[PDB]
Amino acid sequence: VGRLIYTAGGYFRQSLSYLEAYNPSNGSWLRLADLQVPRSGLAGCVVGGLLYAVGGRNNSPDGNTDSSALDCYNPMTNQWSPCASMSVPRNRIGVGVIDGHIYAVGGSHGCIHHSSVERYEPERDEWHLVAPMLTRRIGVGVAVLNRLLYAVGGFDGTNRLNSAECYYPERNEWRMITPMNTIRSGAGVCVLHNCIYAAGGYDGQDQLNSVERYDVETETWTFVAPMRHHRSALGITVHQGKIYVLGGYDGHTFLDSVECYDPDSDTWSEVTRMTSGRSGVGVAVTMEPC
Ligand SMILES: O=C(O)/C=C/c1ccc(O)c(O)c1
Ligand SMILES: [Ca+2]
Repeated sequence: VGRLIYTAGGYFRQSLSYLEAYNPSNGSWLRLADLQVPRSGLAGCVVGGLLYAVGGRNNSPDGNTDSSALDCYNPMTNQWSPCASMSVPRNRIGVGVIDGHIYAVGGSHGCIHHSSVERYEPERDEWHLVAPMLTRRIGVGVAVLNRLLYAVGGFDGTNRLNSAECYYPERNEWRMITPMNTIRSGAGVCVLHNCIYAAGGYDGQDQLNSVERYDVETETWTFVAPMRHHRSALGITVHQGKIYVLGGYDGHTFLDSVECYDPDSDTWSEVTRMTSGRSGVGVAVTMEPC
């Protein structure tokens, strides 16, 4: 569905269990049922009115467990319940939905930077591996447009990436696309109109406020207006033809700042701030609870 912006887990001193929902209609937040396990560098998505939290890591004071977890949140009940886990733990995961099916992309397992990719069947509650990406990517940005899944940037273990690639499901194939103008890991990646947006991230030197978009038709990346705050490991989603960026690290602060991009006016504005500063959250949109 679509009515609230849910932000699940994230990081500040350690991984966090928070689920809170923003209402752009009235500027209001709700605190909702905590994740059963705290998680940073996870991804959110939504299928048939249920919110999913996928992978990440528990950076606790008593150890650092990378997650293979798929946890399901029903806003009708305000409860989390476990779903089938993935083949492997994926911290700094990218996630995308094609026709009711969830794709989990790359991310890290301790030292290991994954190229692997796997697909969840909600009704059957089963995961199956698909074709690996051409490139190992963690902190990868992942978005779906026209039933094609795009994997943008991240970190291959040695180099941060400007590269990007496209999964064609009918062929179970990955092809390279035009690289970005800017090297980005931990970028906020989403879809709006006929473009894949890569917002912020890290180029190896500094946190970025630049936003560029890929036209799937023309195959070019153009910069748009930048965000006010430089950010990496930011949350990103789309509601009512607008990009929302939540949180991130600017090099000095875990930002509580929420920016909104208007593609009509090519401008960003501050629309609220989160109850607390935090990085590496999952974000997605569904019906309001209860
Ligand atoms: O207007 C903005 O928001 C973007 C521009 C910008 C902001 C900060 C910098 O350090 C910089 O080189 C460029
Ligand atoms: Ca490796």
